Amino acid sequence: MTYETILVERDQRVGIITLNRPQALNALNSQVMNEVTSAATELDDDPDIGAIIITGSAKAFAAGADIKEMADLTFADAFTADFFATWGKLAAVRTPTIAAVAGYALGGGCELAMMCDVLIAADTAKFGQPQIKLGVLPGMGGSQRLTRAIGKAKAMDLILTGRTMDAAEAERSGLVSRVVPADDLLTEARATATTISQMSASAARMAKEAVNRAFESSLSEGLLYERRLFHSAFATEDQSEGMAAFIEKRAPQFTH
Amino acid sequence: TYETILVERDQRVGIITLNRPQALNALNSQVMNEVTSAATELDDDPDIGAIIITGSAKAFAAGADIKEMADLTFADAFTADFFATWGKLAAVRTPTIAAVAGYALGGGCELAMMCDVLIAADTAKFGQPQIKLGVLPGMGGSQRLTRAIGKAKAMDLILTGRTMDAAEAERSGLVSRVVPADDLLTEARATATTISQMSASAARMAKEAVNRAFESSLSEGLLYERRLFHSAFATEDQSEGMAAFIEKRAPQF
Amino acid sequence: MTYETILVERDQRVGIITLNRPQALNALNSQVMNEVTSAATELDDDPDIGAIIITGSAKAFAAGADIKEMADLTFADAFTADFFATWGKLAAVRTPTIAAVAGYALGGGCELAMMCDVLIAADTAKFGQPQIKLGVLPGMGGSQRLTRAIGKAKAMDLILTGRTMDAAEAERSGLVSRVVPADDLLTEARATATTISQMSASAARMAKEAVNRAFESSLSEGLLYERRLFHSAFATEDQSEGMAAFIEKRAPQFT
Repeated sequence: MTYETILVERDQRVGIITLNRPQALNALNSQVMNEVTSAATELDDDPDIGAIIITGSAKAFAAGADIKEMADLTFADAFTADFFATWGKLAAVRTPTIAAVAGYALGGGCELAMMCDVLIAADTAKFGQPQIKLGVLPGMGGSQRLTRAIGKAKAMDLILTGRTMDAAEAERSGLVSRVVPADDLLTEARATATTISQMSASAARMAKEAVNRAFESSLSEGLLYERRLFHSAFATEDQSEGMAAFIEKRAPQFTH
Repeated sequence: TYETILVERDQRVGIITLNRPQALNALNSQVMNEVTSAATELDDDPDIGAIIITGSAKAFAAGADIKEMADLTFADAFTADFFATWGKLAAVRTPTIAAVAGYALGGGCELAMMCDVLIAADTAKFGQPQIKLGVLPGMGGSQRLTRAIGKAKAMDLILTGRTMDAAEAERSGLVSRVVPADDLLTEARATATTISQMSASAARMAKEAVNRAFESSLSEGLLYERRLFHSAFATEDQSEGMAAFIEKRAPQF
Repeated sequence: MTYETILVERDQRVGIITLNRPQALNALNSQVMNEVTSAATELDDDPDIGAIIITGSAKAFAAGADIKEMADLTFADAFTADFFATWGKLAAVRTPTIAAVAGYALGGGCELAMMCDVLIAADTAKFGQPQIKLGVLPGMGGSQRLTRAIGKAKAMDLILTGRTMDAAEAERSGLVSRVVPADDLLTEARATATTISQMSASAARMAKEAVNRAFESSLSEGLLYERRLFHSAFATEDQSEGMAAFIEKRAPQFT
């Protein structure tokens, strides 16, 4: 399809969604929400895609949101619209997703990055939750996902003060998978996406789903769910080919 | 008037300074009741938007009065629900800052973890040495420490009683920031001032949403936050904050 | 007893379980699972044991599993056996366990290490979750314990790419307790075990159980659990002696 705020690219088994509002420093709005989730969902249902990247510009992954949509928003309209709920569709994506974050990832932007499974950051990446300064708070999962990544003391710090966090701090805290030089961000993200998309598709979906369990229940239930999923893998051809390949000292030819 | 603490107000920030220097600010029952009383009074004061808790340069709080526990029987502890009063600190709705220098050991460390924001001096030494006394943490240590720095390190700290310096606390998830010892009180006031200057309802909601991350599934935490966020739009502070932003000025809440 | 795939030694109040499959880099398999859990269980019930070390060789804590064993498994075989469930027995051990990890700890090996309470890593340690490459996923708690230790973005990365993590990253990410020089792994692990085993046995077991609570319920419930366990500690002679010793400024003499 054609979109207005994003560009969508397919190369091999990798899909890439590039936020495209340069005049706004890739600020999120309701239209961006709708377009990204439509794109991501459409990519998720494509058998020829095994990984999805979401990225912005070198200057901004996403520097926040259009204040106009929130400025004269009333509680009635927010409640009626369930304002931001549509973002949940990105989390419902079963194929692995990778946020490639360069420069500014602030408010909504940082929240969008955290929605992704894998987070590769440029060395220029700046994260933060400055929503408090506008007299509000995170509304796209920030108080949940940030706190679960970096712990209470830092989560409370960023959310109550709005201070920024650079890439190196993001990396030692739990917020990002790894950090790479800014000129190599897109190349690294593609390489990570490539590797992931060459794994067995069900095994990757299963592995991602199992990790996601770790934030939804007791440890004891997470362990049970994982083990059962693990057992199910043995009904898949790819488990059989994967192990055979290992033993026979050769490359696995996955069928998906 | 208090015996074991000093309480001070300035603008919209309140400071509770632990005041038992002859005993390294070691916690006891009086300290528990006074700190929690002062914090609760500050929480109900609408002229207060942030609360600092700190000790001295040498020790935030080093352990506790052991004679208060030595001869306790199970029946005594159960009847008294020993340490339950500390729960009043976590119920404080206004943001709290632990400004930790020097020794934060046992209860001292647990008191620091109860606060929302933790600013440590470079001299801060954290530890859970309760095991050495033949008991364990009883003020949230096994729960808050583990959730901050992970199982491997919490197990290490709680079972060997080894201490952890400010740098390790910072890379592990225990403190928000580390600052030079001479700047601790200054920096915490700066952080407190900043928080106290935000919308009171907005910061209470933010804090409360963050606390949810430890009480339920992510699924439920996400829904709660989104509902809280929705409700913020029924506040006048929200209209002010966004209007102040457009006009590139400071909000007048 | 005597074992085929492991070695067991006892000194003072510390027990050591050494993985012993050098021909296969200590790769896990059903026998290792059964023997390791049997040994741990026996050490757990020995009153004269206060700490338990699990370790491998300097080249590998445990590099992967016998893929040969899982290769021809159908879903039915895995379902019937409840494949890997027996590992649960290790975490049911009440005495503190310490994983001393040198070299390779990949897949099941990394999962094994994470099951332990304390993890001492040699600077040569290499952690990974490469299960995905075989067209499966972590089956021994990897997706669960790794995620809880290092956070979502890093666990996703490891589990979805199979990349390795060195001891230094592991230490700053939350995965390990401490990193020491390779030549001193065993020495330092035994010092840590000696310290833990010299604590009150009951107090150590309680603190360990309290800590485990932090992954099984909400924070409010974990708080109440720990306070009540704390209350009951006052019914132990060790509480009474340990506090008396501290107050009397003398060394404690436990039971």
